Amino acid sequence: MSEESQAFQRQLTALIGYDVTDVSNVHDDELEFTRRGLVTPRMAEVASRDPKLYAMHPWVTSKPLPEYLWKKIANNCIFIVIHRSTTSQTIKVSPDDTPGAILQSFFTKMAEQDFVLRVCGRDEYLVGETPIKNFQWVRHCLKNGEEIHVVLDTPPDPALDEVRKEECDRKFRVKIRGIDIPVLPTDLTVFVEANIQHGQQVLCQRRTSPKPFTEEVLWNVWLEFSIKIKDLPKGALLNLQIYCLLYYVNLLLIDHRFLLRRGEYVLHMWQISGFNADKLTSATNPDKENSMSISILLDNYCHPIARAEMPNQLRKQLEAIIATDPLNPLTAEDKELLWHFRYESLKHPKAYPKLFSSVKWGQQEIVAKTYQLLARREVWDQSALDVGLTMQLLDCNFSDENVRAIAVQKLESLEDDDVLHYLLQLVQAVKFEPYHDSALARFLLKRGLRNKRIGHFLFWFLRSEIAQSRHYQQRFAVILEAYLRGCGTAMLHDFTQQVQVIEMLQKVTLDIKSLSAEKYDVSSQVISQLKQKLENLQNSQLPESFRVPYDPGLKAGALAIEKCKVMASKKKPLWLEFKCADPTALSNETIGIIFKHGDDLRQDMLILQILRIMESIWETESLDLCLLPYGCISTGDKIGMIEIVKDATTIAKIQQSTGAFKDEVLNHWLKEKSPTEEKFQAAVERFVYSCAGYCVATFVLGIGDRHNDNIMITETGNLFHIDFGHERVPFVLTPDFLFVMGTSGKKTSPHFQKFQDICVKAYLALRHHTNLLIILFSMMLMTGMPQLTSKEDIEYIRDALTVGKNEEDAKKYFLDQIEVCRDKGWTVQFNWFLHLV
Ligand SMILES: CN(C(=O)c1cc2c(s1)-c1ccccc1OC2)c1ccccc1Cl
Repeated sequence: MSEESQAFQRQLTALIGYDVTDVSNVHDDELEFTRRGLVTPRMAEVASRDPKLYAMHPWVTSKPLPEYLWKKIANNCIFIVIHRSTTSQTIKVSPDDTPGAILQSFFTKMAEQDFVLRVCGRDEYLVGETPIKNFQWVRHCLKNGEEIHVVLDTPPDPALDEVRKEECDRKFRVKIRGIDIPVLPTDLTVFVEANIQHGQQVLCQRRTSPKPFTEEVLWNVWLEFSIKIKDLPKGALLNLQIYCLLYYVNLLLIDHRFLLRRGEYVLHMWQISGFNADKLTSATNPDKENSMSISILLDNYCHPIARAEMPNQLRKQLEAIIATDPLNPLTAEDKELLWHFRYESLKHPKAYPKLFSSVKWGQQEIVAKTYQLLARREVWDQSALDVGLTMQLLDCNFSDENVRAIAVQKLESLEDDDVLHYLLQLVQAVKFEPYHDSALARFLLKRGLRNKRIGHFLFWFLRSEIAQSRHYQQRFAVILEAYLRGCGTAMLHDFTQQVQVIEMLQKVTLDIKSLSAEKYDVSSQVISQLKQKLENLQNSQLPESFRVPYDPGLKAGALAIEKCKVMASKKKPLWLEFKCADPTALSNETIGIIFKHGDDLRQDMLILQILRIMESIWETESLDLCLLPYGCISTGDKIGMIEIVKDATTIAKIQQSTGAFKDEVLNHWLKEKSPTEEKFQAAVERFVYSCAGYCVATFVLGIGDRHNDNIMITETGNLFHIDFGHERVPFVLTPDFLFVMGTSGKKTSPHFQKFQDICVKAYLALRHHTNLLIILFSMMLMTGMPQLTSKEDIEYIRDALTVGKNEEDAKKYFLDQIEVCRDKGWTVQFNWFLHLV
């Protein structure tokens, strides 16, 4: 291995945030096996991709243009302004015209074809055989009444993407020798609980006798289970837990080579913090100095893995079972029906999760029958892709490789635009995989390597978890390395630049962070001190430019140091502004970015992403709620970036121009921020729509009860919530908001009626996607929050979506929710100030 390759691994290590060649916290080679296993998948995808399309990464969709967007196009013509260079002309185009076609109706229309259209000031390209109405940037401009400005330039050199060349029928038993902890900080008793699990299902449980809890407790006792070795399903975990529940650790009973685990193990455990994905991890606690450890012995030898049509009425019970929601509990009777009528079940794709949860994973013969069932998968293969259904099969309830692989099989047909909508959830679902190398992990690798925008985001989503998840950083580091090794030198160089910038901002944040206090900073001393620290960086080691992490198409240049500062909040985040490093930009507007240290931004990324998914759902129903999910990216441990939405203030700040509350303050602000009455009327309309979206969206997620200071509005009428990092009211619809809609005091009016109608329409559009939302919500709680109870926490969403009711009871239910808010007025808002004292 050339000394060159070592310098390179060192580079990857710094991009990753973890050293994948570190073998301090392993007890086998699953991780190395996986690094070698992912070489093939990576190389195959690198060799399959088109160098040109990969270089320009056009962002496209197959979805039809929504009704509400055709409205802005009734002349069947679209005007593209080509600016190359210092000259320019506006060209009318047809929604079906291809970029190369409008280049034909150009070149000849004026009068060398080695050119391409690029969005001004962005690294965004309009290329490939696709109708222009099918480009996201084109739709983004229409939704915002913006003009489409493009520049004619030379295609990027694919050379810049060069990839560096690479080079027994016995019963199961386990002996628990003992446990050891360095320091015990009332003497309690302690015992060990051993479980055999599969898909969060205890097939067998054994306990040791209780013993005095001392720094070292020994048993030397065999725990014999009823399950036979031959019966162990692949992917089963031996879950070991210490009760006084204090600590846990897991060990895959069958390894990545299909071999039964054997030998001595000394496992360092995870301590419970006073149900979640972290509990299923096969990784051990990296902290060997201060953790509990448990020693065991496994002696097990083997090398395993070597015309009844339904009566009319049972069929009704079956269909009833199938229609229930993902959270409905399956009775023993239900499972027996699903299983007995296996072949009937296999004809309803929606039954797949319920049915596979009816399998006795602890019986070799049954698992075998299950694979037989899966063999004739015709119905499933021809079913229309149902994301909600595919995801149910990737959660904690399914440990079977084959069952999860057919889920992944359906994802294979998603277009890039959809992978982007679900990427973050798919990356989180890698946590439910029992092995490091898996079909889902390979799918993320492959889609990332096929596309620059997916790879860019895939990078940050993996780095965010690697930096702050001890339970999964090892598996995610291997996935990230595999991707880094095939994205190409150009991307590699881009990531390096982003990492240096954020690494420098930590240092600045941290040095600044020492001079400070809680609730009020001031310190004209520290701000003068900030500008100096930035000035020092500005010359270098801070790169000329870098891609904005949450808006990769944007290149930030030099800092506009005079506009930078430290924000006045509990945490002392930086408010940075940069010049755009693209001269072709269509403006002089700086790029604002809030960089913050001290908080885990992953809950906010997660929330924002679900908001983006709710928007896409509404799009499929021809609705636009005008939500505003601003960029947010967790970039490292307790640190990350946030987009500064331009021309925006806090709804509280507006009121503060304390504690009393006036209804017209908001309308006055908006009327005053409007250049014309026309713009003011548009702002009023836009507020109504955005207000409705946040009311529906926020209620469903059960994050509707917010303080005025966590809600903002743009001068253009766009309302939007912020800071999602973790009497009552379902959501916020205060008197001032009502006033803008022309109502007050249990009144009504055309905009207000328009509000209720949109809300209702928005609400029921989400109910047609009830299962998708439920599975995203529960996956979110398991993989993003603390130890959340499945039974009660996850059930909230079921009640909110009012599962079990028809449309009429639904409309009524939401309308009442709007009424509760009305009755409450300013009550709730006003009450928070006192909680502080
Ligand atoms: C958590 N947190 C946020 O989530 C923000 C989200 C946005 C912010 S702060 C913001 C501020 C000013 C102008 C535009 C903005 O866009 C959206 C936050 C709150 C207060 C101070 C700093 C931050 Cl990063």
